[PDB]
Amino acid sequence: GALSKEILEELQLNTKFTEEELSSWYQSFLKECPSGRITRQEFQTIYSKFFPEADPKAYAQHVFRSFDANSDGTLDFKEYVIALHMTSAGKTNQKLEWAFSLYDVDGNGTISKNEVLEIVTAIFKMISPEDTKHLPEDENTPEKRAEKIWGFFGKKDDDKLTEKEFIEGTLANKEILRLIQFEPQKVK
Ligand SMILES: [Ca+2]
Repeated sequence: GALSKEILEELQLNTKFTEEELSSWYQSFLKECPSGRITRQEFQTIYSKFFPEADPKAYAQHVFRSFDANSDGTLDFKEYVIALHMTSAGKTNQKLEWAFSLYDVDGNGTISKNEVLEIVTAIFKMISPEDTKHLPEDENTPEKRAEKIWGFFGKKDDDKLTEKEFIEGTLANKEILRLIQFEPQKVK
């Protein structure tokens, strides 16, 4: 097929390849995935291959789920391309609403204390133990990282974090941005 003028428009406001190039990638994608769909197991394998120093299965599953809040089924080429952009390219502040969808594990519209710990833990496993030693003491375990996040938002244990407030805080408080950071290369 051809990449629809519509998906190209979709992709080019959310990422950066070009129209023709995304078609080129698409034609190759179709050769390898004839149905134009990729399963969660297939998507996980991409992360397994390219993060040999890490244990990225949980992270990849959460990233996959951010495009349905469902684990079964598939992604299409558009979601697959956007997923790779989110994890690996561009600047974080252009990604804040997607970050919210990542952290809202159950997709119920708000973020809970446990959901922060789940995603923080998954991201934490993307970092080698070599790199883990260079992290500051008060931010070197998933529990410390996740509790610092929850405290930066002024939250009690049973509170619910809205998208409005998540965007505000990730924009304003650069310590929050550092702690919620989901691109493995940027978790320094
Ligand atoms: Ca939730």
